[PDB]
Amino acid sequence: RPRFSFSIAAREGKARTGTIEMKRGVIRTPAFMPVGTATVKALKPETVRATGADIILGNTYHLMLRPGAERIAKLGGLHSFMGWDRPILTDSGGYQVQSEEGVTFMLSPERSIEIQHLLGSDIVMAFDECTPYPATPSRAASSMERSMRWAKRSRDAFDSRKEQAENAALFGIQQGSVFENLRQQSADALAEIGFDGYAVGGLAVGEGQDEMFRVLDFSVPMLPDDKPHYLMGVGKPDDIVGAVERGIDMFDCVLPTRSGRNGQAFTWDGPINIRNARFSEDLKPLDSECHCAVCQKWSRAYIHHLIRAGEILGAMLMTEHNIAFYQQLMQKIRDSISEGRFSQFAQDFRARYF
Amino acid sequence: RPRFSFSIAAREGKARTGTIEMKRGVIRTPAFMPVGTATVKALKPETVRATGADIILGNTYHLMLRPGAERIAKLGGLHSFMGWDRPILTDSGGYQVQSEEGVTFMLSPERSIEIQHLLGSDIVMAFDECTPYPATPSRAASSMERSMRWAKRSRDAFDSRKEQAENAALFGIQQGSVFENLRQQSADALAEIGFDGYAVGGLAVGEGQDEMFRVLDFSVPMLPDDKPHYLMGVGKPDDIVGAVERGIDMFDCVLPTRSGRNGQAFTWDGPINIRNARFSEDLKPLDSECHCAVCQKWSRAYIHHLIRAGEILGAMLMTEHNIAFYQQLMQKIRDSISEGRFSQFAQDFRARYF
Ligand SMILES: O=c1[nH]cnc2c(CCNCC3CCCCC3)c3[nH]c(NCc4cccs4)nc3cc12
Ligand SMILES: O=c1[nH]cnc2c(CCNCC3CCCCC3)c3[nH]c(NCc4cccs4)nc3cc12
Ligand SMILES: [Zn+2]
Ligand SMILES: [Zn+2]
Repeated sequence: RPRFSFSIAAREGKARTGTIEMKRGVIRTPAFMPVGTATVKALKPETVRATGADIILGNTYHLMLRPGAERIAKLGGLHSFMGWDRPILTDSGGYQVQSEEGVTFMLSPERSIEIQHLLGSDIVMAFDECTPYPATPSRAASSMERSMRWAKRSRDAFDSRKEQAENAALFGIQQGSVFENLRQQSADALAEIGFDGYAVGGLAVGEGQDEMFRVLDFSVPMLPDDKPHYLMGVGKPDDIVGAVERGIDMFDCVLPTRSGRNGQAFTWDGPINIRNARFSEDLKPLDSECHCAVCQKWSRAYIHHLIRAGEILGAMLMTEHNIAFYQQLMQKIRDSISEGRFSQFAQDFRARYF
Repeated sequence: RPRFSFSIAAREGKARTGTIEMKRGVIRTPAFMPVGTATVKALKPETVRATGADIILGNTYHLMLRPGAERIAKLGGLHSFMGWDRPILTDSGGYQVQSEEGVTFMLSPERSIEIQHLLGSDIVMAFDECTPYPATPSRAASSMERSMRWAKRSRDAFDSRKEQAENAALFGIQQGSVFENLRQQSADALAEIGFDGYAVGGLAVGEGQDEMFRVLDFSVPMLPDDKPHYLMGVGKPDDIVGAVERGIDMFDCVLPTRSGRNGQAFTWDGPINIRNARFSEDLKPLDSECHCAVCQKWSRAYIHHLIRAGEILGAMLMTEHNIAFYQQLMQKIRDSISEGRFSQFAQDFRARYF
């Protein structure tokens, strides 16, 4: 397999479906990347794979604090440490964490790229600043411009490390808040540097779905068509569907994991909160169509009891179902685009989910 | 399969190995019964089975509080609820929880037997009082005598319920603290009532291993030889080995589960506390010989990090290993008795473990 190859197999409107080939595996797009600490909280890596995940997001910020990037490198890298042998996309650390050098809390672009190398990342994110929302045109500009300088520094750091350059991929991140002109400048700067993939940053930060979609409408076409498009931090099932309708290929969110241990279960009829008394004697599975192991074997009533009781097994089961649900959503999206019926799928999905 | 059949296949001294056949499965003896809430905290039932468990102990006291025995019955019984289709031994509720009728906190022998029926227990424990330690001869006597009256009430309650009598088994529990004469009176009273199996109660309550063993030395021979002998609440690996040397066939303890999530891992070289700094870069498995999935796939260093970080996956992995370790200990015990080399196994085990 190559270091990195993105191929688009089918299209519908702005939506695309295809594959990213990398040395550690193939990634089906549009892709949902479960987020970890633990490939995913409360799941073994084999269970994460069983749900259909092709790639996971590695939480750099946590790992760089403990056990430490250098320690993980000494122990053989994050894949070996965790027991996940497929691709890992690492975050830069820069959302969870100010000067032109970087952020003191020193995390600079060079140190971020180095930490991602030490973990053994397959897809490395450039170090940026997620501009707060709302932002004035001035602040958004200043922020975006710094991020583009940091993007160039990221590129050079990555390229100056042979083993990283030969075996990993590097994504750049577009900024510019909600302003079309800044989004364009950013896209232009990133394409001049050149990356393997392009993220849309600076969204899912308080603006709401209507505004997020409006910005996606003009921002995604600015990115190179022939490279994957990653929407950072998104999101709820309806947000994913709409983003795919606007040309996004990749997603990450802590929602399924977070919400799960919370008691929220995703279903094709919308989310349910399994702690509700209404479920205490409900023998149906979390969702009537879901193919996951949890829906094959346990009832709402059981999981209701476990979550109310604060049982670890409740978190395990809720998380496995919710990650499986997201994977099934991505599979339905891929299949519908492949078959030229994604517009209809989006309409049917929303009709029932809401 | 029969309702209940205990067969002894081999002996060595007072140690025995054999099988209990029941409608839901076969139980290899000497047996370790993992304890639940969740067949075992942090494990799916398939994982519990994978470790080698033939039977689990169902925590009646917790379940009778929530979700409630009647609710579990309405939902199809504990096996269906939990997803464990093999035998379950239910506790009476009476240790975790005073008049001749029962205990108010009303839990009486009749209500205990009824709750165990409602859960769908395979092996039902008579309702007793675990006499506190130390106890004066008077108090121990009075306590034991009440327990024997409660044993008779338990027997009658069980027998008056056709479906329970035909499909489950009933164990009586010997009391009498550390006094040989009271232990004998108790054994005599239980054998007159007649049970399918006999537990040694009133130990592992502060007396220490030397005294526990001294009491076992005279108490177990008082019980019918042809029925299984259950030592309640025991225990640490060395306690299990010594108890088997004294004729015990069955054990339960929360130690492997409890200790595990605590950071204590059992090994053939003794227990280790995986949170110790000494393990932070140790790439060996928890134990060098253990056949469990955890020791096949993850390092000490990884599990060290997970437990220090408070990760659920740390509890999952520690628990699976520790329950597997106990099952491997019971298998080694069974095999060594079957081969007439259990005395040597006990000596070799202790030499290395200590
Ligand atoms: O411009 C951005 N640059 C870089 N990272 C961003 C992130 C982090 C994405 N996942 C982080 C994971 C790394 C591993 C640990 C867990 C997070 C974002 N997350 C969101 N929305 C999240 C939210 C959605 C709804 C409320 S907040 N917008 C984001 C924008 C950016
Ligand atoms: O005479 C007894 N009658 C009935 N139950 C007893 C129990 C409970 C055994 N497992 C309970 C499980 C039921 C499901 C929930 C979890 C417990 C005992 N546990 C101990 N030692 C425990 C201890 C060992 C070391 C310190 S305390 N001695 C016991 C003596 C008796
Ligand atoms: Zn499911
Ligand atoms: Zn092990």
